[PDB]
Amino acid sequence: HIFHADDLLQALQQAKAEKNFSSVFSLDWTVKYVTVNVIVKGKKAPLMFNFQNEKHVGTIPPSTDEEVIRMNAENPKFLVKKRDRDPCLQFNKYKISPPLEDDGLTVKKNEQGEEIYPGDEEKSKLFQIIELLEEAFEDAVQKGPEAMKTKHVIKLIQRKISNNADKPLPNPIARIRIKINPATSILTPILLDKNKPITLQNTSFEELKDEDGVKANPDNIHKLIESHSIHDGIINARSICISNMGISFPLCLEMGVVKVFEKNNGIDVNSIYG
Repeated sequence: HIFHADDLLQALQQAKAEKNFSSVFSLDWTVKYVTVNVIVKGKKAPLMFNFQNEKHVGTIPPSTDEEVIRMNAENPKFLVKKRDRDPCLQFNKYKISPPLEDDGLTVKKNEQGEEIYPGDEEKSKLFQIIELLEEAFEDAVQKGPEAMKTKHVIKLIQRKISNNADKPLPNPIARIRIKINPATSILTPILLDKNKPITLQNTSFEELKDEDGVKANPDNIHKLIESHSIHDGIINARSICISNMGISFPLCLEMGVVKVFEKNNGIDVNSIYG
């Protein structure tokens, strides 16, 4: 079963207001995996949900040194290095950045000293879900068995720079992992092209493919998922991870439909000029 994002968000908002998270979030109590179940519109099932209209902001680094040279040769301010982990999708709290100063981290203020932030129409709904899943995971872990409660919990959402360091981000970040099978070197999720609707034996989309016609793979992916693309898909959050360093709540893309960024789209004043 796949929960619809809207229903899931509406059900974690109501549990949050009723101070009762275990009404919809429940864990089925080296490395070890434990199942995440959720109850939505009266249905209990392990946690898989969909998402729509989410703006990826970030640069997936490439896998070959040749591609590192090329990308850096035409973007000297924002250098990349060869990719040494699975790619991530990055979805911020706001779909547009709030007015920032020249140092790039301090948010401009207004007439009464109030920091400015975009209207709520610019709030990411997927981010709002991941915020409340983090609270549920948090609530769950300190309410469970004895051996786990005293262990280190790893956060879902980045709120400040790690290691200019440590200062708080004006637009925090949630990440969706795109897994590469390390034995086989095959990209795990199915990837489709929003711009290529197709006809169903029964209304689908063609597989996603690069300039030379090849399906998305680890050598492709940095070219096929660029910054400011719009994404729809399905997320697997079926289980938590327990080890040494603590407890994790990983989120992995299982299917995605991808729409590349285009300028002069939509009826607005930016399309009237240029």
